[PDB]
Amino acid sequence: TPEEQRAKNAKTILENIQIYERMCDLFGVSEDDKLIIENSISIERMIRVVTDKKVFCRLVESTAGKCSARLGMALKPNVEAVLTDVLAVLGKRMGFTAMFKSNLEEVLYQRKRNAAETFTLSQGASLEARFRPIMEKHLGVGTVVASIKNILASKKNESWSPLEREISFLNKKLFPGPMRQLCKKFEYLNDQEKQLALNLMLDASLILKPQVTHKMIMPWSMWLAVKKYAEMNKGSPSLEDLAAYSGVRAFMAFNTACYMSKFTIGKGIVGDAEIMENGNDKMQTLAMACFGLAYEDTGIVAAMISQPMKKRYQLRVGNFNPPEEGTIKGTSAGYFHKWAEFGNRLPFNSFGTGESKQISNSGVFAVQRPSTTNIQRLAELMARNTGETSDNFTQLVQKIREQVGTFADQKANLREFTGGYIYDITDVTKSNPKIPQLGGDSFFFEFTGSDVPRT
Amino acid sequence: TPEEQRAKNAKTILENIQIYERMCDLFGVSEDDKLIIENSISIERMIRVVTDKKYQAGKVFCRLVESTAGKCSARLGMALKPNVEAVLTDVLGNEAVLGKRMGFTAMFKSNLEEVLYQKRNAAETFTLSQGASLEARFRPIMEKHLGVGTVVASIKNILASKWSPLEREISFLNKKLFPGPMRQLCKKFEYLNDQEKQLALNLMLDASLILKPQVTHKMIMPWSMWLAVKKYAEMNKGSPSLEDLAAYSGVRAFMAFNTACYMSKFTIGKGIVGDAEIMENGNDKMQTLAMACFGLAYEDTGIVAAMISQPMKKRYQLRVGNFNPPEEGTIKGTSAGYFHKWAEFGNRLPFNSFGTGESKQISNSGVFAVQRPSTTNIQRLAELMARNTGETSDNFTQLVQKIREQVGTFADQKANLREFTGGYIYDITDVTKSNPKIPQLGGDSFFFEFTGSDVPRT
Amino acid sequence: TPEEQRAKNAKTILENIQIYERMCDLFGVSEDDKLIIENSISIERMIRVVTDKKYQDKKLKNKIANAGKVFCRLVESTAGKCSARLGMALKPNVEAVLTDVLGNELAVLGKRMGFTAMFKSNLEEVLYQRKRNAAETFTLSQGASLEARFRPIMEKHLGVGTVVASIKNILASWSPLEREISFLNKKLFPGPMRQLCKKFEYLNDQEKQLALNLMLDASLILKPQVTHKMIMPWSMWLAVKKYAEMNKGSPSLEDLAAYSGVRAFMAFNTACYMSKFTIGKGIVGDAEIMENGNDKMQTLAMACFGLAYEDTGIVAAMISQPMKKRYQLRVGNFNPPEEGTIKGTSAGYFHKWAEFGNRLPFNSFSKQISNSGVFAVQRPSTTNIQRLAELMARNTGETSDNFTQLVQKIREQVGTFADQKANLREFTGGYIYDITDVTKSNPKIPQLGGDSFFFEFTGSDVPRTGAK
Amino acid sequence: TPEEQRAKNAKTILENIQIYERMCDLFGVSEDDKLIIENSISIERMIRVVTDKKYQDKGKVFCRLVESTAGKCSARLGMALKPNVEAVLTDVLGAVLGKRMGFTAMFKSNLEEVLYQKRNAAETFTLSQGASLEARFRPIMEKHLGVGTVVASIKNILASKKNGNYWSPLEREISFLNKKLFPGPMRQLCKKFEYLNDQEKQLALNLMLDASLILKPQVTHKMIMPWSMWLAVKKYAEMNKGSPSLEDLAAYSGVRAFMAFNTACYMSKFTIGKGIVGDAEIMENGNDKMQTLAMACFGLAYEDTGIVAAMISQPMKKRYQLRVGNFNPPEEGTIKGTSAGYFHKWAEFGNRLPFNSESKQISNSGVFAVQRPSTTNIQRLAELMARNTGETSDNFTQLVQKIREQVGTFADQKANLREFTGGYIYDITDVTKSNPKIPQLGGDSFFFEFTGSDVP
Ligand SMILES: [Cl-]
Repeated sequence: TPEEQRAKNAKTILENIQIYERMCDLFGVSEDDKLIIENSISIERMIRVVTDKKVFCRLVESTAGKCSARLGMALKPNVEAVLTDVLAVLGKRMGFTAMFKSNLEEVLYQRKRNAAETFTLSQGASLEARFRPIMEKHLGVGTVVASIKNILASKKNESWSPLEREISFLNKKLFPGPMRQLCKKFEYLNDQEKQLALNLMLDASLILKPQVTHKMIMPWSMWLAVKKYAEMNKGSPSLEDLAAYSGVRAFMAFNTACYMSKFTIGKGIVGDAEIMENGNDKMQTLAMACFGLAYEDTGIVAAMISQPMKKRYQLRVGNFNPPEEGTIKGTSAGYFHKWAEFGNRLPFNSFGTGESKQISNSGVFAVQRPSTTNIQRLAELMARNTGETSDNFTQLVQKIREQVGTFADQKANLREFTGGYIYDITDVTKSNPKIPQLGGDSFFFEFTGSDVPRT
Repeated sequence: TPEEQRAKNAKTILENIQIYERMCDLFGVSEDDKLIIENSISIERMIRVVTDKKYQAGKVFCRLVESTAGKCSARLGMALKPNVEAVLTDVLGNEAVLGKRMGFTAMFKSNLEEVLYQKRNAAETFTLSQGASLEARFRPIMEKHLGVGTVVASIKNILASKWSPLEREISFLNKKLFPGPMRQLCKKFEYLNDQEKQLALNLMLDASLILKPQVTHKMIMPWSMWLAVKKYAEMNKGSPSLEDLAAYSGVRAFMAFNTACYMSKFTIGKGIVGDAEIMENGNDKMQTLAMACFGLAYEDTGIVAAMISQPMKKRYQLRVGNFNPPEEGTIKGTSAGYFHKWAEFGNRLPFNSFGTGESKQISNSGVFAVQRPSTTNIQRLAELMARNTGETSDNFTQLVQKIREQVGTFADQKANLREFTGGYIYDITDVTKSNPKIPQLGGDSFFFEFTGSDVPRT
Repeated sequence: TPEEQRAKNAKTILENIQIYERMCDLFGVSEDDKLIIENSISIERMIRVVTDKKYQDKKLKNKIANAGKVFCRLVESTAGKCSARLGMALKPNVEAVLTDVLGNELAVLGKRMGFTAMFKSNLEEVLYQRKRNAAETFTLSQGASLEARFRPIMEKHLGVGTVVASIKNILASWSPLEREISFLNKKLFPGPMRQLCKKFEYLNDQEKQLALNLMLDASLILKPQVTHKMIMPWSMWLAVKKYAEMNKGSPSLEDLAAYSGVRAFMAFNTACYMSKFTIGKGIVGDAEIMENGNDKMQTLAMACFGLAYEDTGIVAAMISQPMKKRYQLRVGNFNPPEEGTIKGTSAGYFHKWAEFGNRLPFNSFSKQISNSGVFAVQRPSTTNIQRLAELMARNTGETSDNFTQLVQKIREQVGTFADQKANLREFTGGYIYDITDVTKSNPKIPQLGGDSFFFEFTGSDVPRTGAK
Repeated sequence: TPEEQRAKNAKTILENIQIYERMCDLFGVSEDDKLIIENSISIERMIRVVTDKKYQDKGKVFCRLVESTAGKCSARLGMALKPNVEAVLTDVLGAVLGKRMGFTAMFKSNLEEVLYQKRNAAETFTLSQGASLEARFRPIMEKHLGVGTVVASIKNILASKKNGNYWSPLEREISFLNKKLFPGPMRQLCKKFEYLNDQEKQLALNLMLDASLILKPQVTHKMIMPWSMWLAVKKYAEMNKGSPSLEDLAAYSGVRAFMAFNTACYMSKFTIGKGIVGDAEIMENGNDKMQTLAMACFGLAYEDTGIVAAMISQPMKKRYQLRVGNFNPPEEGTIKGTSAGYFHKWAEFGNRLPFNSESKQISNSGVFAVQRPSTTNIQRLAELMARNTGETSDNFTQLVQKIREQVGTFADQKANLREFTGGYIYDITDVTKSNPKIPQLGGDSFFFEFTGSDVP
């Protein structure tokens, strides 16, 4: 039952709000300043540092109508004591905080062992090693490949080894076909053959899209803002009503959090330390971080938000650390006027209504007609159905190139997430599907003439 | 001679009408209720069950529709097994002939089941599974009507279960498949190992979804509808005779179907396939009937839409039941004149040209040094090279690759690929084919697409 | 020198006119009936039969006087009507006429009879589509009707299919095979097909058959180079001579003594002032339908220029009558009818002309195909993909490639040009010109489009043809 | 440091001007006539001939020069004894000489490329930058050489081994070719060149040469002018001191090079005579010769003509519409001044791989289940896989096949192919590059196209 899962989420969310508020108290954050997102980022960072098997924390304080950085200090036992009073499961909840931090850094910075152009496949790249197994489904192909490369580099200087676990993770994500067969021989390949297999599977995934799990992960501060709004506005949805990490209720949760949430505007953006931050640009950065939208088609995002969509280097945004001096600004409520489901399966597969199994016609009448076969679906079928087992490493490499080629040759007609639509935020029943008008540059990290000087 | 073949057909049709009427009497069906299609479906099935060696307690039971007024109800008819067999002997005599006539009833039933419902083949190959419902005993007789997926399923069953059955099915598959390495692989199929065999079948099956095979199509309607054709011809002097309409192809078949619908009947009840609480719609059942008789489930919906007298609906927009006798319902007449346009059957390779208006010229040889685009027909050239450049020293791995490349070559031309070039639709009154027409195609052509206008819980 | 070459052509044409007129006299053809094209076809055919010593030696072996009797079916005109007659002459008399005009040597006769055979082959191509080769390769069978003795002499005029057929006959039945392979190699589009020709003798019979059919199929897009000339019946050249003599103001015979270029079109138009053909009952296909003069005129025009396999849009833009597809034409076999009417040819049939494309069509009719960037300025790629592919066809051959590898590379070459089909252009730089524009000052491009196949079945076809 | 490097360039330019003026004096060229470009071409040629040890080892130096008598001009033979010329250069100069003469040879090669279009196929000639250079100058000017030129050098070496007529030279040339070629299997094939057999070597060279016509190689470009034009820069700068200095304009690339060319054109001179390459009876045109001069100094023969036309102040003409001679001193003719301000727009040189740049994002990773077309950039994906997915176990046949497919992939995408992404032309005053402009392209971009407006 959906309500069963929301009740479970509300329990976890209420625990996180309790931890956040009590930790803020322990570090001397006023009740009003608990709603500043910078403080949530810093508090969550401190918990992750302390709980990794006498504590200072950089924080924002509101003063004289402005904001200023202060260094909060607590006894390490008191931090642990607050956690004990409220509370594997801790790993998951902190795994999520790390994932939001990774998704924020993906928007802010493009950032080793993988080619620069594969960076849009590096979801979860900021996660520390301890959180990677827990958040495995959220990690991109590039992130797992980098971990595999790290293991291999560590070797050159148990029934389930870390490398074997990582390979199993990659196999599940990869587009079906010869890439999955190549994973099965990874242990039998030499070091150079391993490097080639990894870079080939990574390059091919830039068109043969992998399956990656997406959730709406926002800072604890914003969940606190949902709770306070729910208590203050009686006709409003409850926290359990909004205790969803996907679907329309997640968008309602984010928009509701934006009524009371706060962030800081200061001197210094990423790139130039002398340029002033802009409120709307920081709002867009916050929205993109909470939904992991850095690598998403900007046209899709632009069709759903209440402000003009901007490319990365047109945004005057800082690092979300507490500024030494600045102004506090409220988040914008109603930022998302349209919503959509997450695509957590292979993008070339169907999602929703457009999921019939008919991909061809068999003619009956001798009537001239065009061929109607869905070439994309046929190519996917043959990837799953016509695999040769006697293929060696060289042969698998070749069919991976050929698999990339057949979809590249079809690029103009390739469709991802067929049957998926955007819906108005009021349209919770999904009764009126809409299709965004896409076109033009869809890359968030494109350089433009409207970019910020020095950035 | 065309008339000789209609005369041959009329004799067979009249024998089937006799069998049907005598079986109905033996099972207590009123004369009016003989024209209910559900009763034809159930009687024909019972004949197949009785002649099936495994199951058909000395009495034979058959569920049937009975009309009380403009109302209908299901009843269980009963006859003795020897009496049912005696009727067949009386009409046909016993010494073959029965197999083919039951094969055709089985083919209609399969085509109806294909419309209503979409083991070893991948789900996406289901549009190549014409005749999939046929019991094993009827497949060799109806071989040309079977799709590539159905033959492959038979081959897979043979291989897993145990002038030869395998050679028969392989020979059948070779005739149907698009020319080229797939036929070469069929010829070497016996020399492959089990793993190679399974890959070859699935590869040839996937490729046929674009490299269309050749399948024979006929207009196969229930005996009751043929009875309706006879009754209308007898009742109306201006109507064509049964022998005039005794055709399974061509315009006369469409006229036979349209004429049968003057007097044929079906039932409207509560409960459709998918939702047991929704009421059936008469027009939706009519479309289902029309599609079943012509085997149109897997056909381009745009083609079908241009020939029928009602707006074309996708599968799950249809409020249609299983065509079994409902416990309670109303009787509805079939719609006469349902096909306002007709076409010939495409029983040959779709990528080949069809009928009048084709030719063997596929290129120009330039004479004058005048700038011109290339005019070569790439589709026809690819098919020519498929038939002309076959290598016998190619092993399994080489043939598999050439199959992928052949799929790739046609996938590259999709935008320019045409099937049944030179084939047109004609008005039902244009029996001479004097006014060829091209249907207005566009949009999704898949009968089984899910839509937003679908029936709740469907 | 153009004038020098026209002088040589005039001498040869005048020799052919003498032979024709003397054979006509020897076979009792009236002066008016010498201008009937049917009589020219039959007389030239009779010379080819008389000059075939294998066939004549066969008759000699298999009495002698009958072998010495030569019969020729001919047209006789009385007023405006015509009838068939059988002319007879003794073989020594026929040979003596050839010896008197052409001398004792009689390689001299081979080329001239090769050309007459080529016109006849080109007429049969228009009338009939054609089975050693697949039916769809018939548009590559230029010169298919030529007897074996004429094929080496007319080699450059032969299509890839015709040479392939000759090779297939040899296999089923310097060196004859090596000569034919060398002919094919020169005609074929450059690349792996030419490499395969060089290995043909080391292939077995099964590989030989596959290679031939593969090279033949690929040529339907990888167009071979074939030599084209304007070849007319001797009677039509006679008509040029008589018109030139009667009308001094008109261009001279040497002025019109060209087998290509605008002067060839002028020669054809000049021949049409006085040339004649027959209209009778019976067309190819139906023996009860009457021939139509305009349809037969189109057939004659197509035969003289070998246009059966040409893009009909090109041809339609150059002729003075609506262009008709094959099976819309009411035309007979050009043999003498038992009864019929005499019809004049139509003057001015060609109002536009063009040069012959005798080289690889994918070549142009400059050598820069790419740019090397100097300034860091955003630009589209400007490389000519068609010319690039052709260059790689000529330059990137692997020698050690075996039969199987070459077969694959031929398929890939077909595929590569098939992928470019929308942008492929043949005879780039070639244009049509008005018959008066002899300087080529006003180039024009035909508005092409629609079906370009002369042998298309249409709904407007003649009963029992395309509607059969 | 940019300004440090500009001062060093001024030192090199000033040394070259000295040599030119001293040789001019020794050969009797008047100061007015020192600015005639034909005299600079001839003096530089004579220096290369004098210093070439390969000719010497196999005693009077004669030089054909232009002499002006007011507006009119005439050819004259300057005369010096070889020891006299040899002594002057040793006195003037006292390794460095080779590079300066390599640059003079490069200008002459780029002039001949414009004027005139045997081991490489004719259609590969647009890959033959630096083809005229003598063997001694090719290693020094390696970065300036085209793929066809290096391949031709390799073919010559191989042919001398086969005939038996004669870092090894071949290894050096292969290393040169490797740095220029488009990344991927072509570079892999270069590294195995010594391990290929003779037939494979020939196939590899022609394949890499043909493929480079679409997979463009990397070639270094600099603005190389005759010494006379640098002398004209010095004279104008000193006489009009309010104008930029020589050291300010001592640049071989960037906007300063274009200004140096424009500044040199105030006082530079060339000859107009009767007789062009082609027909000896047709008169030379100043603007046609001016275009040839501009193209030579920037090596633009093989450049997109639309690109060039958008930057110059005169209508762009194709090669065979130009009435231009061989730039040797004519027997009789007229003197014409060069046109100042010929380039009203400028651009940076593309000395890197043209298909390289632009951000590094070439794909999207979907988040929302929303129907969308694939957005992946096929061109850049292919470039990435060329650089990332290289197999060392690939044999010759496999590398050849991947080269054909690499050519095929870019051919299939030609309509979307972009070269020099991010490069724009700028106004001659826009030294800040503040206002980018895009050339209005379309139509034939080939300088050597045959046209109906061509010269008999
Ligand atoms: Cl001429």
